[PDB]
Amino acid sequence: SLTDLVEQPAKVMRIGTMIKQLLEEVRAAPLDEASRNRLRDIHATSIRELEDGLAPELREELDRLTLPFNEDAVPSDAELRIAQAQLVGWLEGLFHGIQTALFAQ
Amino acid sequence: SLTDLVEQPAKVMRIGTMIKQLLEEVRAAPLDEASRNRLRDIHATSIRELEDGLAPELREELDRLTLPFNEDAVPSDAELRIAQAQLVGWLEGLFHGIQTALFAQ
Amino acid sequence: SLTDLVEQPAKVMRIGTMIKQLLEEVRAAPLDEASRNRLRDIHATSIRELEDGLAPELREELDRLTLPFNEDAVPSDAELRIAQAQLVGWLEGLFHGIQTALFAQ
Amino acid sequence: SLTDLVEQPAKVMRIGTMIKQLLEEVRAAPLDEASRNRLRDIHATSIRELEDGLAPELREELDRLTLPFNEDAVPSDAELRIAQAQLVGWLEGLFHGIQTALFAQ
Amino acid sequence: SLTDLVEQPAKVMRIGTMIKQLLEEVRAAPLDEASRNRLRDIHATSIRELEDGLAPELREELDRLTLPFNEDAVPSDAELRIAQAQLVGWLEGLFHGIQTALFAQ
Amino acid sequence: SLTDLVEQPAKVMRIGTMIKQLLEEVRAAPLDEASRNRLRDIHATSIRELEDGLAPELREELDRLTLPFNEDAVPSDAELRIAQAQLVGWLEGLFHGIQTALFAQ
Amino acid sequence: SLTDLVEQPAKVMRIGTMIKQLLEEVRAAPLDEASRNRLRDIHATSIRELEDGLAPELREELDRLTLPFNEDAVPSDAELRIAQAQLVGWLEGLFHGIQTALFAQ
Amino acid sequence: SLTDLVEQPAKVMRIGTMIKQLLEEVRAAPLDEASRNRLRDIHATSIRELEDGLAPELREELDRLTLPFNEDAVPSDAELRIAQAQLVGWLEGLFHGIQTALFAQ
Amino acid sequence: SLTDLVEQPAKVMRIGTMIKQLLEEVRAAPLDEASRNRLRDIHATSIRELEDGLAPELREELDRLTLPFNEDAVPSDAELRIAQAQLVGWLEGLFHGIQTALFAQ
Amino acid sequence: SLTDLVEQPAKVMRIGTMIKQLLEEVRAAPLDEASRNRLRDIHATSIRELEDGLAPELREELDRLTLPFNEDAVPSDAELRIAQAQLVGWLEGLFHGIQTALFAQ
Amino acid sequence: SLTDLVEQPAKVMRIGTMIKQLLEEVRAAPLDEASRNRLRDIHATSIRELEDGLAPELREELDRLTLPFNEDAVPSDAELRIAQAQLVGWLEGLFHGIQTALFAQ
Amino acid sequence: SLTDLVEQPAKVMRIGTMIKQLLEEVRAAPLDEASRNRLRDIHATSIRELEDGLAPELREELDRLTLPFNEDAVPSDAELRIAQAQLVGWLEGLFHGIQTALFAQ
Repeated sequence: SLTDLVEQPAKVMRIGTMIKQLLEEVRAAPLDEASRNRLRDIHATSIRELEDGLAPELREELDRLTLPFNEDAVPSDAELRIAQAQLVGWLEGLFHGIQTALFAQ
Repeated sequence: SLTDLVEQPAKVMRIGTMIKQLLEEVRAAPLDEASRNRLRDIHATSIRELEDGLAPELREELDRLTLPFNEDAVPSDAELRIAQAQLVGWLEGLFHGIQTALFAQ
Repeated sequence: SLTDLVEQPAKVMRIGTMIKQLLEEVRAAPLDEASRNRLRDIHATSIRELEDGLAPELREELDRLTLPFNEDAVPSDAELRIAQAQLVGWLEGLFHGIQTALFAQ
Repeated sequence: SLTDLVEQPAKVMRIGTMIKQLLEEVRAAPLDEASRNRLRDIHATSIRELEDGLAPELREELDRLTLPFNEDAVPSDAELRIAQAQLVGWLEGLFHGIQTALFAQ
Repeated sequence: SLTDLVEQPAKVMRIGTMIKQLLEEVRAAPLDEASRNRLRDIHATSIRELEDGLAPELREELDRLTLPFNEDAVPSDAELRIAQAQLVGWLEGLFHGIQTALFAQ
Repeated sequence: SLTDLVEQPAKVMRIGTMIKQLLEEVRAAPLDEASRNRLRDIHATSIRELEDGLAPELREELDRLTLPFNEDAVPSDAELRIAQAQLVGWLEGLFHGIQTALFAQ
Repeated sequence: SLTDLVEQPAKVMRIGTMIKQLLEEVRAAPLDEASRNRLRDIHATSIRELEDGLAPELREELDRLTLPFNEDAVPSDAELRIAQAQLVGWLEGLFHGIQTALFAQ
Repeated sequence: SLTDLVEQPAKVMRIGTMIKQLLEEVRAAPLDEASRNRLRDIHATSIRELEDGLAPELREELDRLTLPFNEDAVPSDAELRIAQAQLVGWLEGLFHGIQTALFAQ
Repeated sequence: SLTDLVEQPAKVMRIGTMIKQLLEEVRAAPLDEASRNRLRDIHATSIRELEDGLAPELREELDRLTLPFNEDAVPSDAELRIAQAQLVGWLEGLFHGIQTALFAQ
Repeated sequence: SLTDLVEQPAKVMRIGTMIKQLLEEVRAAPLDEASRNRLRDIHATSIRELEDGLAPELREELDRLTLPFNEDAVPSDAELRIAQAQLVGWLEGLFHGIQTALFAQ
Repeated sequence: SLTDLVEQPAKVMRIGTMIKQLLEEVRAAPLDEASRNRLRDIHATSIRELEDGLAPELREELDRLTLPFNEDAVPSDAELRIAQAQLVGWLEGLFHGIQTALFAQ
Repeated sequence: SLTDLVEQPAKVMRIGTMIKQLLEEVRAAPLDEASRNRLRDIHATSIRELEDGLAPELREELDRLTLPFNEDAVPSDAELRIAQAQLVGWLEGLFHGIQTALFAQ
């Protein structure tokens, strides 16, 4: 069912909270080259961790939605904001959807 | 009936939340070329995912309402805002309408 | 009666929500040529969809009230604001009127 | 009686809401030539629609109060604001008066 | 008595609401020549309509209080504000006085 | 007694409301020559109407307190503000005093 | 006793309210020569009216406290503010004192 | 006792209210020479009136605390503020102290 | 005990209120030479009055804490603020301490 | 289970509070070279302490997510903000996840 | 026990309140040479008074924490702020700690 | 257990309150050389006092976390802010952790 989609919810929740805090921090003040490089590395590793904790259906959905960054160029602040906002929105919708079914029962 | 139109509501809800978060992010600060290119790709893939989760009637309605972006040019920030606002409004109306019938019962 | 005028309320409600969100987006920030062209296309298609969901009496009333845009020129932001405000006001009044009768019963 | 004056209240209410929304939109931001031309056309058609929905007594009262625009010149923003404010005030008073009698019963 | 002074209260109430809305509109933003000419015409016709709905005692009182505008000159914004404020205040006092007696009973 | 001093309270109340609204209007924005001339004429006529509605004791008191304007010169905005403030204060005190006795009973 | 000091309270209350309104008006905006001349005349006449309504003890107290203006010079705004503030404070204290005794009973 | 110290409380209360109102007026806006001269005269007469209404113990205490102004020079605004603040504070403390004993009983 | 330390509380309370009001007045606006001279004289006399109303233990404590001003120089505004703040704080603590014991009983 | 993952919760909670306070301090005002060097040393030692208090599964997860700083260069303020925000978000998610299970029981 | 540490609480409380008021006054506005000299003298005498009212354990603790000022130089405003803040914090913690034990009983 | 870690809680609480007050004071306004030297001395002595009041486990943990300042250079304001923020956060976490266990019982 809908609840069976999320394999382990705690890992997904903590990765989502980490990504949301990073997005808030980036929106707070502008970054520089090294900060954005670290941010891209975090984005890649966090997406991998999130995929490890999801069902294959949602793994494929998230793979279709998200596009990995180009490793040869340093992303700008706006690109990182777009990627993090997309991922935060997707997770916020996922948890809202599963909790809708949970509250329905 | 009205509720039978939405095939799987959870996917639609999470795609809508993702699109709303992206719209808020874009309204927050201006973007650049690569950010808008990523935004156009997200818009196309998200519309496809949304259509995969709707009835053929609503699929055709949304196809009539929404126009795909031109792949040969980078859309400006205003065009992306218009498209995302149109889609967010359409989904907000769709869920309001279906929940009106649900509350009616 | 008054309730029988609205053939299918869900479609009208969601088109109204889409148009209202687009009006808010246009009021938020100024647009450019392509954004206004897309906005005019959305306006035409949305009026057609709204007419498809109304009784012939209200179809004729809305036809008398609304004037289609000139396809040979790009409307300014103010003209689009005027048209969207007129349509949003008309729909807001329509639903208020029908719900007055519904609450009366 | 007072209630028998308003032939069909729903049409009057929705035309009033449309006119009020247009007035708010015009007060929000300044208009240009084409916007004001569209606004004058809306004003004429809306007054005709409103008169079609009123008793002959109120039709004559509204005819005495309102003066049609000159078709040979483009009205300024202030003239349109004055006309719309006058019509909105007249309708607000009309509904307040009829609802006073309704609440009296 | 005091209540018998107001012949038909609904017409007086709606004319008062129209005049109050026009006063608020004029205080909102400055006007130009044509707007003030329309405003003078509205003022004259509205005073006539108000007098048609009052007792001869109040007709004479209002005639003593109010002075018709000069038809040969365009009144300034301040003169129109003074006239509309005087009339709005007089009507606000009239209704307050009659409702004092009504609440007394 | 104190209540018998006010011959007809409704006329006094409505003249007081008119004068208070005019004072608020004058405080809102500055006036010009014609506006102040109209204001002086209103002041004279309003004082006469107020005196017609008061007992001879209060007529003489108000005559001692108030000084008629010079008909040969246009009063400045400050003089009109002073006169209107004096009259508004006197009426506010009069009604407070009579209502004190009324509440005492 | 304390209550027997105030001969007629209504006249004192209304003169106090008039003086307080005049003080508020003067504090609102600066005055000119004629306004201050009218203000001095009002001050003299109002003090005489207030004295006519007080016991001889309080008449003498108020005479000691208040100093009449020089009739040969136009008082400045600050002098009039000082005089009006002194009189308003004295009356505010007088009524507070008498109402203390009234509430004591 | 403590209550027997205040011979007549009403006079002290009204003189204190007058002095407080004058202090607020002086803090509101700056004064000129004649205003400060009037203020010094008020200060002297008010201190005498206050002393006439106090016990000999409090008379001597207030005499020790307060120093009369020099009659040969016009005090500055700051000196008058200091004197009025000192007297207002002393009276505020006096009444607080006596009402402490009154509430104790 | 703690309560027996304060010989007469009313005098201490009113001197404290006077000093607090003077401190607030000095913080409000800057002073000049004569104002500060008067302030120093008030400070000396107020300290003497406060000492006359305290037990010998608290007299010696306050003597150790407070240092009299130099009579040969005019203190600056900051020095007077420091001295008044020290005295206000000491009195605020004294009354808090005694009321702690009073509430304990 | 989920609760058994956190070996000792008190140490993790206090290290998280320390890191959060440091992040708030860094966001408050900009730092200099020595402050950032101290901050990097604190970051390394705090990560080691946090790892000492976590299960091997969470140790490996946090190792994958976090990247140690380069010891040969002084990180900029933005890099330190990014690292601290990532760690604060991860801990906030971890505790939210474990408390979800605790509240579930 | 913890309560036996504070020999006499009233003296400590009033010295703490005096020091807190002085700190607030110093933070309010900048000081000059003589004000800071007086402030240093107050600081020394107040520390001695506080030590006279504490147990030998807390006397030694406070002696270790606080460092007396150099008598040969005038401390700056920042040094005095640091010293007063340290002492206020120490006293605030002391009373919080003792009241924790008191509330525990 | 967790509560047995804190040897004497009152001393730790008061040292923490002192350090927090000093941190707030430093954040309030910038310091100079002597203030920062005094601040470094306070920091060293306060850390020693805190260590004297903790268990050997927490002593070693705090020793690992905190690095003593260099005695040969005057720390900048930012370094002192970082150190004080780290210590305040560590203590806030420590007390939160111990009170979690206390509330658990």
